[PDB]
Amino acid sequence: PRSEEDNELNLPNLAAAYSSILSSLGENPQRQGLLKTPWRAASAMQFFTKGYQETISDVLNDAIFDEDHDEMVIVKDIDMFSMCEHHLVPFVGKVHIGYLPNKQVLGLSKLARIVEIYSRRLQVQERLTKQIAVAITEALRPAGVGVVVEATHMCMVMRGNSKTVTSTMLGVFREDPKTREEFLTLIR
Amino acid sequence: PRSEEDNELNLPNLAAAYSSILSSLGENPQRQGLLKTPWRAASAMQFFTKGYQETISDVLNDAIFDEDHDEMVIVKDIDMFSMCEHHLVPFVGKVHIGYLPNKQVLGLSKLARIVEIYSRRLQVQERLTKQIAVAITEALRPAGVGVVVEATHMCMVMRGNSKTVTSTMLGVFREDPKTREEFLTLIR
Amino acid sequence: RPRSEEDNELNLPNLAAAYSSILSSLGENPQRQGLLKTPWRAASAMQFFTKGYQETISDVLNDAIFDEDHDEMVIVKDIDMFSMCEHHLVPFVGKVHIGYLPNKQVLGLSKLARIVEIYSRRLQVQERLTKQIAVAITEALRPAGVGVVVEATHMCMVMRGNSKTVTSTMLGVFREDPKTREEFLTLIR
Amino acid sequence: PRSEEDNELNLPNLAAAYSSILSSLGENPQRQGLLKTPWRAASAMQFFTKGYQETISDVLNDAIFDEDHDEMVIVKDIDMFSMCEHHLVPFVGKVHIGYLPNKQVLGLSKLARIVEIYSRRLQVQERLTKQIAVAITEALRPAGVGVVVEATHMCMVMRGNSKTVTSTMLGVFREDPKTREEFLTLIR
Amino acid sequence: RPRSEEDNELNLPNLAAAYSSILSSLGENPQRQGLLKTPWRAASAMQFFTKGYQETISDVDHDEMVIVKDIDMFSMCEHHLVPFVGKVHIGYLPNKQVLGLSKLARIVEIYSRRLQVQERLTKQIAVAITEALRPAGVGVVVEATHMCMVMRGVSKTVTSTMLGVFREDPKTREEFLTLIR
Amino acid sequence: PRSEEDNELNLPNLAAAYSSILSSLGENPQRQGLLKTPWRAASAMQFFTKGYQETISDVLNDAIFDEDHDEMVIVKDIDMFSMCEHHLVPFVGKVHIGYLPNKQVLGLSKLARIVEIYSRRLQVQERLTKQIAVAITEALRPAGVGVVVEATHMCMVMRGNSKTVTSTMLGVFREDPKTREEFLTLIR
Amino acid sequence: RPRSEEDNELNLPNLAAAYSSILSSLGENPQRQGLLKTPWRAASAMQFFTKGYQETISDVDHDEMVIVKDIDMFSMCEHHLVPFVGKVHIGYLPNKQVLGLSKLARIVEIYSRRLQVQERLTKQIAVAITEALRPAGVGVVVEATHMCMVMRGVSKTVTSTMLGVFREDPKTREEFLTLIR
Amino acid sequence: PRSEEDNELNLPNLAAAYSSILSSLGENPQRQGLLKTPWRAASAMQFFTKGYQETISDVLNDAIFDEDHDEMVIVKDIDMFSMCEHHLVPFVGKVHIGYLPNKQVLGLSKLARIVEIYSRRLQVQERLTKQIAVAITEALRPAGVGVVVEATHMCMVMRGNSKTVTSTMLGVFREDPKTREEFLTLIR
Amino acid sequence: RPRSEEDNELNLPNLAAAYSSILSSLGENPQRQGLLKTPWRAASAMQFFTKGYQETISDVLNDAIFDEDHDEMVIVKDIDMFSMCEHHLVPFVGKVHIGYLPNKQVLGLSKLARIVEIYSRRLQVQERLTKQIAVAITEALRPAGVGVVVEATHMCMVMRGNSKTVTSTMLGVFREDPKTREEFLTLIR
Amino acid sequence: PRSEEDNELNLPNLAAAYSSILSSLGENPQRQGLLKTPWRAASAMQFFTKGYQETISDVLNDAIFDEDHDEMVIVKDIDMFSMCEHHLVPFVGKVHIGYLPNKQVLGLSKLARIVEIYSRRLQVQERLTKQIAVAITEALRPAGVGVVVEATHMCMVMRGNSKTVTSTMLGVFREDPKTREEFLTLIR
Ligand SMILES: [Zn+2]
Ligand SMILES: [Zn+2]
Ligand SMILES: [Zn+2]
Ligand SMILES: [Zn+2]
Ligand SMILES: [Zn+2]
Ligand SMILES: [Zn+2]
Ligand SMILES: [Zn+2]
Ligand SMILES: [Zn+2]
Ligand SMILES: [Zn+2]
Ligand SMILES: [Zn+2]
Repeated sequence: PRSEEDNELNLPNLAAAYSSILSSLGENPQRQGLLKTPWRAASAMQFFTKGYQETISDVLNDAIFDEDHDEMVIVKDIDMFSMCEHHLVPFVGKVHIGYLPNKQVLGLSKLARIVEIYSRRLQVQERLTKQIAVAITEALRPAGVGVVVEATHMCMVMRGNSKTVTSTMLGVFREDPKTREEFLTLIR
Repeated sequence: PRSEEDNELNLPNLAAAYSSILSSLGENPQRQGLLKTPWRAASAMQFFTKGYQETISDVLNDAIFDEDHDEMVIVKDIDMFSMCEHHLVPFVGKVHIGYLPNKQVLGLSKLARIVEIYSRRLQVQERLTKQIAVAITEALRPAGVGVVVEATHMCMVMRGNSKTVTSTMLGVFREDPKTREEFLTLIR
Repeated sequence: RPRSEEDNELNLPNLAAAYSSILSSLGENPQRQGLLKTPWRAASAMQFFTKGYQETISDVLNDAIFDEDHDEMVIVKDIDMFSMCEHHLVPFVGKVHIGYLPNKQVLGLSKLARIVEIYSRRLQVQERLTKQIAVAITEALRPAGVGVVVEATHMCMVMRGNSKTVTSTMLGVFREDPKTREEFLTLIR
Repeated sequence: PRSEEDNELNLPNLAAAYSSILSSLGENPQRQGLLKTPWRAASAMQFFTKGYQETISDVLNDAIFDEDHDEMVIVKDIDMFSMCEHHLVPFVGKVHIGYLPNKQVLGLSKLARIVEIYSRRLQVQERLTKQIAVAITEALRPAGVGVVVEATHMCMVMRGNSKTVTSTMLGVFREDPKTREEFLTLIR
Repeated sequence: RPRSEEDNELNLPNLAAAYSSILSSLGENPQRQGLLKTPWRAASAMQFFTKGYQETISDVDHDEMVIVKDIDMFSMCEHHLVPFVGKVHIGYLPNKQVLGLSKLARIVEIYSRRLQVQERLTKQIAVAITEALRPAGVGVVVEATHMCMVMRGVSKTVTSTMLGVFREDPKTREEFLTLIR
Repeated sequence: PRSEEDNELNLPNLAAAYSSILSSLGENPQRQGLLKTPWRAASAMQFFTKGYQETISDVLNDAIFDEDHDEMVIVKDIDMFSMCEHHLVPFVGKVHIGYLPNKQVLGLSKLARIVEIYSRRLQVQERLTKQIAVAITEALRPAGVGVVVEATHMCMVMRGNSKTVTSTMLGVFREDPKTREEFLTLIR
Repeated sequence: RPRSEEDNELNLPNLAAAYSSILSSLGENPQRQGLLKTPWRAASAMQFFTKGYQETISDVDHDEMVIVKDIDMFSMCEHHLVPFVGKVHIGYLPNKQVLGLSKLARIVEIYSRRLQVQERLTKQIAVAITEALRPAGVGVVVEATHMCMVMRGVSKTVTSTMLGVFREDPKTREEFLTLIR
Repeated sequence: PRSEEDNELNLPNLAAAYSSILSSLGENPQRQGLLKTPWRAASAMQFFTKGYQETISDVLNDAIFDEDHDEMVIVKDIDMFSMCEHHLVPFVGKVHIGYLPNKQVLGLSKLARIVEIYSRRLQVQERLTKQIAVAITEALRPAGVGVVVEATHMCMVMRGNSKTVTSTMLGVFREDPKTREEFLTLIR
Repeated sequence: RPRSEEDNELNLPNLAAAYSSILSSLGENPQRQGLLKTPWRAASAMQFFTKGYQETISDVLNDAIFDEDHDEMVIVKDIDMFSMCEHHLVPFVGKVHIGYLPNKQVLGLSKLARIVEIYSRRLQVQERLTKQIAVAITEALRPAGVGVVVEATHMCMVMRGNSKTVTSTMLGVFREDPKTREEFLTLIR
Repeated sequence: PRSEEDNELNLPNLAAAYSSILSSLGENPQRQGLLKTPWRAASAMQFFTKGYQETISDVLNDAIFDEDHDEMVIVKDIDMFSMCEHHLVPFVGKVHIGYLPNKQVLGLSKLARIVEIYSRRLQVQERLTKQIAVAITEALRPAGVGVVVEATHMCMVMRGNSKTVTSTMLGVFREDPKTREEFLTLIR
């Protein structure tokens, strides 16, 4: 994964590229709000991709056991902020996670941490959705997991708004349609 | 102003800077969705700053005369999409324009064209608001003009949403408070 | 003279002929199933959208009911309005909010709606339609004041990529007394 | 397809017909507001039918490939503006697209260009709905596609608002009712 | 004298006879199942809609503004005999005399259940409260949907009567109009 | 059907009956506000029952189109204004029509004319709902048709508000419950 | 036999006497201005809230599902004598017999204006409709806010009675529950 | 004030009166649902009037803070549940309190206890509003205080819904209209 | 044994002592005006937030009203719930939706609310609070089935940067019959 | 200010006190769910009061300069999460900031950092409101500043929701009532 040493070393390279963009756009990088912009844009881009620094394995250290709880757990409206890999323009929305545990439940804070690791990268919504559902499956080994991501893509909102919904259903969520209906009803 | 010849000439320079950013972020620019990204991001950035190509003077050729109309004209909820100059991150919202004419009214399409010229640039919301109000004042010479811009800045929404409202009041809109009250009530 | 049904009957084939020419000039086949009756359908639709030319404001004015001892503000809000943009021939639809302070003369609700219909069903500019409604009421009732607010969505710019246009005409006490104007704008919300 | 040479050549024909329409309606085409109307209404009509200039095959040449993703992708609330072919009066609304890919996904911007090519023509809502569904099927070869179009027809809004809903279901969207239920729930 | 139950009994066959004539004049068959009891049902409905004629208003340091908003109102248009329904918002500044909430609602019912003009219904309620309490001021706002124009293709008519301090002090009027929202 | 000759001949009869009603209610028909009421009420009642003048048979010509579409078409929120046949008091609301065509479609304006023909009469909501559904079935011969009418009855709103919903399901709408579920979901 | 106006006249002083005792037992002064007429006013209000006892239900190819939703309901909790207000949604599939809208509302009024349990009020209305029309099925849904627990710090209690085809056919029940939304 | 000893002693008296009410209404007090009702109603009525047990004077200690703030403090949407003194029927709603302090502030919990003391009694909304405003004035000696109570009276909602708004303005709230406007705007 | 008022009186100074230590460990001055009574105020607030320990589910169960001939679903939705996160000692507030199909035994509305209060006023995990409410109702009424849905906002993650947590326990016919479960989830909306 | 060395040193003290609180409340600190709670509640409390670690002077070193802009800037709906200093229970809401600059504007991210430094401390809403207003005044030296804070206090939400509104007006916001009216209208 990416490190703080890498970030320190690559910051002047990113600032050099951002200053070249300011020049190529027909702007004077030696003006009022454009003086510190090569560095500010570089630091913003490093923050938007800080998920590369994290590994899902080290975060996973919280699979708390449940006593006789064979019931569906849902965490809806988790704020998600990601970067489109095709155009390098943000896409912002919400993630709705649902699962049927098998003696192990994940902490609420840790569920939102999985969303953060994957969303803070150059992404495609379809991949971010599957990554979140696969991490949960591998962390808890549940009966099933359902992930629904609804986001507004700026790369087409700035072009002339429409929401993109992607859903990954695994285990009992994809096989039992009565379980899937319950999940989709409860996330409303 | 910027030209299509300039855009053709600077596109490979922008693509060279975007590919360097992909490399500096810890990504392989020779992969699936990252192959055409240096060019796609460069073309998106040229589109987001296409207002530099336009001049407010050539657009201004539509000051249609009015017969005995000394009444307030408002065009509210004009979609506005701009780029923050400090971080190079979008900021998206609406512009509400209002004016009291002096024998000359501007076409609705031309009012939204003023918003487009100024918004499609590296901006500060405060400047974009004043630029829109000054262009209208210089185009129509009215009794007064009021511009209210409400936008969501991604450079702070991606950091953890809050709307930023900036308002420029000129002429009778800044002097007569009864006129200003009417405008702010009608834009709701 | 206003437009008549005899004029409409006589000009319908001329409008259909022009619409058939438009279909061809746009690169369409006017002989295809869906376009066969279109020159006539578009012509009849355009005649309906401009039927306000057939009406006269003076002849609609016939019953100004004498509700004397009424020195209080009357408002008719959310009157549906459908008009045609005179610059591009594209619709613009919205609502008209009318308000007035009578001078021992009130106008019937149906007659206020007929004023909106006469002026809106024409090739218009929102600013003119607003003033025309306001002036018609002033001339019909001779009130203390009248306020007209028109909020409409112009398709000629919504089809180009979405913004309400608000125009307001204040006459008499509505124009002069700001406390009267504040009451009107609050009540139309 | 229609070209810019065709548009330049047919503009005076359209302006001549529009001038005739102003006269046939009982208007004075020499009055201030109507002077440039034959040309303005001609250029507006050319813009409303600019989809004739575009070809679907040339636009559909950029389909992204994603493996192990047999999950439903939805793009809802896509703004749509079309022309009624029976009366030449607009009909505006939203398009909701949904599909189950077969190792091939379409870019969000390209989905919006399919809606634009077909909607910017003299249409019937039923045809526009099928055209979009077919364009997606041809571009991706997916398991199934669903298109729902909700529009307000100015023909029966200017006559005294009622929404018209048309839906085209293809492949697994048509056959599996559990897939169709999920799509219709998610577009709400 | 106000209308009585003796008059309602005596005039019911007259109203039923007129409604029988209306069904025929409209091109309907008054002998069909759904129209058989209609001359009597319409007559009794019209008597109920105008039952306010039977009633008489004469029968029906804590000085702070009192407001009773969203009082349901159902009246009949006197020009076309078509209903108009809405809400009444009443406000007043007392002078050591307040009115019961049920009695304020009875004033609205007495005047609304008659052949009306919205402007008159608004003034009649404001005058009744002024005469009952002798307050510093009273404000009445009526917002109604007239079916005689909604059935013709079109939403709300607002009429307001301001008396006393409500009419004179604009700061009092602003407070009232803000609070009824 | 009723004619304009009949309306001219019966207007004084209706005015005579309305004048008698004013007297029977204890009003003075000579007062300013009631003088023209016998004629105004008579003309209003003739307008509310103008559907008697129209014939359903004279509406099918130059209305039925040919689609080649087996997909569901819905026209929701059609404003409906009718008169209660029991008390002669209005009942106003919305009609939602849906159908699965069989190589025959119906123009949107003609669907609205079916609602107007039947609603502008002395009605019972149950009958108005069935009459619309039968008219569409006879005009198009479709796979199925569904009609839902939701109206507020003034004859009980004036007595102390409550919406009445009546639904007629024919063909595949009546038999296939999965089709009926889709229709009822889409009209929301 | 049902309650009569003779019983309302005879029992009013008994109820007023009991309400006089309640004011004193609560620690109030029944002679203060606001409480003077309260023993009689509370007694008459309680008689009105239970006026359904006076009424008797026995007195009060177009076979498609008919629904009357959002019928206003105002009842009294029989456990604590505290009101509970809400809405009744009625639905039925007729068998060549339909009921007038006003008569459906009168069924709700007869049973709601009594000392009730929501579960019973729901079943009584469903049974009355079944006995009046003999339909294919009937569905009654009552959603009410109980003041006896809202005044204690807490929003809606939903009770549903499904009879005939509404109980048996789940596709019919789904349609009804969808349409009442 | 009323005590727990008084409540214990008067509970059988209230139960006796409630049993008499059940009989006077034509009910059988021996039926299952009514058996414990004389005691349940008695305990409910004692709870609804528990404000008699409290004293306003015993609430000011360990409650008044010292701020050095001359800015307006507002506590809106305080749930209020009271009993009509004319009919013994509840009236429920919200209290909105506002004040301009004079070097003396009041704890949020103690403001809510003032509302509870006065509301839990046989009341008239006008009195409850003034009693709260006077209690705050006497506790803090502020520049001004404003109390707005909006409640639904069941004694008229059960008769056929309508909100009653009462407002008491004291000090600068009564005198300065610009202060009163700010308060009424902020409580919305 | 459950917690008592004698226990609360005895442990209040111990809780106040611990809270005073927390103020110091956080870098605050416990002698400043606003913090003087805080060790006692926080201690009393924490005792109130955990007052459910003082209650017993068996003793609250005393009136299972015999509403026989009721083979229909009873729902009590939007019951306000306020609880304490056992992991971080931070509140989590929301609503509880309860539903059940009785077997000639119904529970009073007030008693259903008392079950929610007993379990919620403790150091909890939403999953446990949901199952505890469900099991208490099953044991009190022996019904055909019971459904409990709890939707709450956890401050321990809203204060960290905003998401509702929904937990549902389905027992008996609610768990087995999917048509019953669909009806319950539709009616709680 | 507080440091990371202080946090490391005081964590076992806080954990020891939290372990004592679990015992004093009648809980078994050895049960699964409570085992790591002394440390988790200690770290949560340290996060809720991390504003003590920050200094306002070090953050306020980046104020942008804009000339000829004497127009009002507003940042509304800034999420705020604070701790009640009387009971140590959270209070969450929104901050609405407004100001009239004097050739000096503050970055949107820096306005949000002022809210964070002061809100992440044991507070009283009245103080937090004044602190933010003062921090802006000191950083920009503007014509005037307005701060409105709306929060829900868990002290009186867990006890039986009412919002608390506090407003601090400085400079022209305090003196000119027409400026104050505009600000309060725009934050709605
Ligand atoms: Zn993109
Ligand atoms: Zn920025
Ligand atoms: Zn135009
Ligand atoms: Zn058409
Ligand atoms: Zn009328
Ligand atoms: Zn009727
Ligand atoms: Zn009760
Ligand atoms: Zn009362
Ligand atoms: Zn936690
Ligand atoms: Zn507190």
